[PDB]
Amino acid sequence: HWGYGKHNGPEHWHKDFPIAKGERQSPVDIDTHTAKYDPSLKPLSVSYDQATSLRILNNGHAFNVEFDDSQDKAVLKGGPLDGTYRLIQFHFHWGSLDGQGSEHTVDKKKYAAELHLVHWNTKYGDFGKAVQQPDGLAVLGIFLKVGSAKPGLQKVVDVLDSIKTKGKSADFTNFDPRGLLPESLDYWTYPGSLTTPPLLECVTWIVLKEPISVSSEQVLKFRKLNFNGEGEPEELMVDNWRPAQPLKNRQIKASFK
Ligand SMILES: NS(=O)(=O)[C@@H]1O[C@H](CO)[C@H](O)[C@H](O)[C@H]1O
Ligand SMILES: [Zn+2]
Repeated sequence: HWGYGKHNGPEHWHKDFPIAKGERQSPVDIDTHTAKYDPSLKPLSVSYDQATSLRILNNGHAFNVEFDDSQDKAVLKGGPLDGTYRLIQFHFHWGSLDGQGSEHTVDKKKYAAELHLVHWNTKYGDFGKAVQQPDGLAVLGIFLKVGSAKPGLQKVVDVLDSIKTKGKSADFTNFDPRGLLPESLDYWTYPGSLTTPPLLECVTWIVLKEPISVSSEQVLKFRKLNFNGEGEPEELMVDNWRPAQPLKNRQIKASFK
């Protein structure tokens, strides 16, 4: 099926998912000199105090840390968002080298990796219904650069050995996502889509200006994961990022000057 290889990568997705060449695809390059400061934007509210993590799974494309989204425990509000969005999972996109890995770029600059915290609009009842709506999801994107270690990320790094291959999952309770956030919540925002098939155009992207730092050792452990399932030939899980797409008829707004 779809993947990130030469024969099933991003360049091939449009054949099975024509929306890949749609009007509001992601990711995009954020040209800081074209983004418009919007003083009308409300303060961004990240309420992850009651976040309830459940499990970590290797899905063959990346690994997802899933949360219990049966109640308004961990939510995202404010900013360009109207209503309440519940956190359902987070995952990363990374490269084979430190100079690549992020999906969004800033003035064409690529970061080593990108964290995506996925939330769905509660007004729609469930995730499945939400992805069918133009304002169904809100994804918080955080860039990762190689430098000092990120304490809040080490817990995730410590369990990767237990989910090396596709299909593997491990218990991952009591994890605090607040430990993955940078100091500043300044951001850019624009209407976009999921960056992996089905590429649905249901996402309000909120990309933070300030990247978080992770150690070389931490990123290396991400690169030890496998795209393949147990027993199959090894294919290192690296470069699971989609390149920037045309901005077309869209404007990127900034929460800061
Ligand atoms: N990369 S992405 O747009 O957040 C994409 O979203 C999908 C729907 O939530 C799934 O979570 C994919 O795992 C994720 O990569
Ligand atoms: Zn993602």
